[PDB]
Amino acid sequence: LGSQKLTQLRDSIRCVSDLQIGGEFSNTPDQAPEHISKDLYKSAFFYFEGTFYNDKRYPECRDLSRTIIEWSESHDRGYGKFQTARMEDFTFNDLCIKLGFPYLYCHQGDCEHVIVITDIRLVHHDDCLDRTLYPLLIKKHWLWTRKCFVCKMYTARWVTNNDSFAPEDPCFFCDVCFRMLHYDSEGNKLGEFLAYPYVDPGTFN
DNA sequence: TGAAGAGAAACCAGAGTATACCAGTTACTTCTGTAACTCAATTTTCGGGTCCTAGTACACTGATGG
Ligand SMILES: [Zn+2]
Ligand SMILES: [Zn+2]
Repeated sequence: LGSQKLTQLRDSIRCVSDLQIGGEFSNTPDQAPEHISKDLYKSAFFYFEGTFYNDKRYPECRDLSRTIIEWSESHDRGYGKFQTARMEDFTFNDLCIKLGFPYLYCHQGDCEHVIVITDIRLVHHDDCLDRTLYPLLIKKHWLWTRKCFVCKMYTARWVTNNDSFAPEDPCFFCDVCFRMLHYDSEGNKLGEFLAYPYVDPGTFN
């Protein structure tokens, strides 16, 4: 919605990089899940025609654009004259952009999404008229879902690297086939591996 | 009065002789690099598409059988 703050769209973009759980759970897979990456790395920024609207709303937020502006303040790199902003003092109605031109939305460190303002139109009477739901999803992609590599009946909850049982190197397992292949009777890892929790992108996105 | 050689008119291979190639080398040039601006021609390379054939997921259908 025009005249609707930025960070009203940043908080709406469903990306699975917000739901990834950190750390490795090989020794014991019953650990209290570390906070999803939505909570740990709260920083993000839009880039709209030479101005990094940074999400400095929270204290855990740090300037992701500082890296780029420093990297460009060095040796000339094509780019030049980068700006900054705060993304809570801005609405889409205050923004000076091109249509159909790719801009940036970086979040979770370097999960980059290419933003394209396809068109701008005055609101009609036959579309949604609310605001409580308006940065709303017109279309999404319906990605594929990874499955457990042992039995192809359930989706992958775990991804293991350097597994001394897996044929493939990154091997995805459901919970059942993971518990059954790597753990003797009480949680002592059998063999060697690095198991991480796997958020299926084709499910939470 | 034959004998042991004397003379005579044929072939026959071979040793110089005659060619017959077949290399063996002296000058005498161009062609490098660097520099520069010019302009057009040509190549390279380089990130990304592009089309195509072949599976793949996934919700639904359509029986099927116990
Ligand atoms: Zn993302
Ligand atoms: Zn499984």
